[PDB]
Amino acid sequence: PRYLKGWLKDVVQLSLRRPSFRASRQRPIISLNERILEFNKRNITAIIAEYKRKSPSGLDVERDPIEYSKFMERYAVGLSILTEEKYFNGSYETLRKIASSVSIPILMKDFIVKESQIDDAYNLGADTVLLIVKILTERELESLLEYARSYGMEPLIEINDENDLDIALRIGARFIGINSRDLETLEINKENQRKLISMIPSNVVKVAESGISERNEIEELRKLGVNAFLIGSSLMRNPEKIKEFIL
Repeated sequence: PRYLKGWLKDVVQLSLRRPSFRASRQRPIISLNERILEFNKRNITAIIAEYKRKSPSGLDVERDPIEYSKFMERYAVGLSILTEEKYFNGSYETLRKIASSVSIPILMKDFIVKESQIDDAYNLGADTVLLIVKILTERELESLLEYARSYGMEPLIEINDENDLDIALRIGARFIGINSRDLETLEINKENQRKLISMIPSNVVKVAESGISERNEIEELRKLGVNAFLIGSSLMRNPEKIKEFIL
């Protein structure tokens, strides 16, 4: 990885020592980005529901994974499951169980720094994976992307600034997530996010991440060309809220 400070440095060390998951994939790869594109064509708001009982920017919310999943399977274009243990209280089992209960695409949200973590996602049932530009080097980012593509997955490559955007385009990314929240400081900056969104070529599928609480934010981001929206916190407290962003 790159040189990191604070929690990002710690979570990365945990991830390097994260034990591999040994079992075989049951389900098929259900492409998330392609499903986002089809929803776009059918003019259905594409929302990615995130399941996380804990995070650095929030209070803990206990909720049953399977129930959340089965309910979202009716509304969301896909699911984003946190599997990072320490700061997000996620686990592999929770993903394994959910992947078996639903048939919509699943994104494994974790701090992927080695290839075995992509093997895990594959074996656990995830259809795709999140790659974070700021913790990885250009070389690493390129290999992991290629390694995920060999599995038939198109990773969601998360950016946060122009530096990140440059690299993302350079390594040939086609599925990018613009995070409004700076992972390091946990600060949200929507102006910077709208700036980046307009610098991304029309052909790449754009997912807006973080800071969405109202349906009109979605409509505005949408006129800017954003394809999908990843919403977590608000949905964990009141799942039903999805019916409101979705109309």
